[PDB]
Amino acid sequence: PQITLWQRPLVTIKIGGQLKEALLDTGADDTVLEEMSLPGRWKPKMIGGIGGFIKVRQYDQILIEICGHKAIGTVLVGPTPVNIIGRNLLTQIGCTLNF
Amino acid sequence: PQITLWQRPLVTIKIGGQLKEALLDTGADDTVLEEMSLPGRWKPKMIGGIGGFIKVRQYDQILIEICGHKAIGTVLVGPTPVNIIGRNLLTQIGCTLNF
Ligand SMILES: NC(=O)c1ccc(S(=O)(=O)N(Cc2ccc(C(F)(F)F)cc2)[C@H]2CNC[C@@H]2N(Cc2ccc(C(F)(F)F)cc2)S(=O)(=O)c2ccc(C(N)=O)cc2)cc1
Ligand SMILES: [Cl-]
Ligand SMILES: [Cl-]
Repeated sequence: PQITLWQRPLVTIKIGGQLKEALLDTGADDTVLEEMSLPGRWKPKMIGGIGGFIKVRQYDQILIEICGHKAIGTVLVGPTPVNIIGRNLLTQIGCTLNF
Repeated sequence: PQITLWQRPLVTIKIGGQLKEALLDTGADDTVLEEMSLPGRWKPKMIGGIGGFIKVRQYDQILIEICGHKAIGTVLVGPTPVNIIGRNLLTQIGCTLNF
């Protein structure tokens, strides 16, 4: 796809067999999803946002599909304003910025 | 240009006679810069995300040069940890997401 930015770049993802809406956010280093259940063990992670640093749960090697493109990578789970697909998975699906 | 997301998409901008480094951020609705002086009227606003909200000053119809591209729009000013170019100005330089 070519996605313009006149509206928020909201796309459908699939994780855990479920469809969700998520934002493609080139300013996010990481992928951060709203509270959900994921398999396996998690590790602690601190992330810095606009308002401060917060604790999230880090899950590694998770299957996730983004606009139909398959990815397997790290997913953080915590109190985020919206599901965010950040650069760790945008790089996997081959996303670039162009102007 | 075609900008990779292996690293943060950092570029040089010029605003108010100052050269600054800023993040091209598709998850930000509006542009947010670190504390600086700008001309004209402003109004307060709150913006938020992980970690909570911050108060910013909203200036409209500001000129910014981004990679040689001149773009006019709203700039929010406040205690952001990084200078952010948001969608409101990315559209003006014809920036898209591509995968
Ligand atoms: N309403 C607006 O005009 C607006 C709202 C929020 C922001 S933002 O400043 O929160 N922002 C830019 C930003 C902030 C901080 C960083 C830092 F990592 F360097 F600290 C980098 C970039 C947001 C857009 N890109 C990321 C950042 N966050 C996500 C976010 C917030 C609010 C919205 C919403 F839809 F509600 F408006 C969407 C997206 S963040 O701050 O929550 C964040 C999240 C994850 C990570 C990470 N490491 O993966 C980092 C930061 C900008 C404009
Ligand atoms: Cl990853
Ligand atoms: Cl366009």
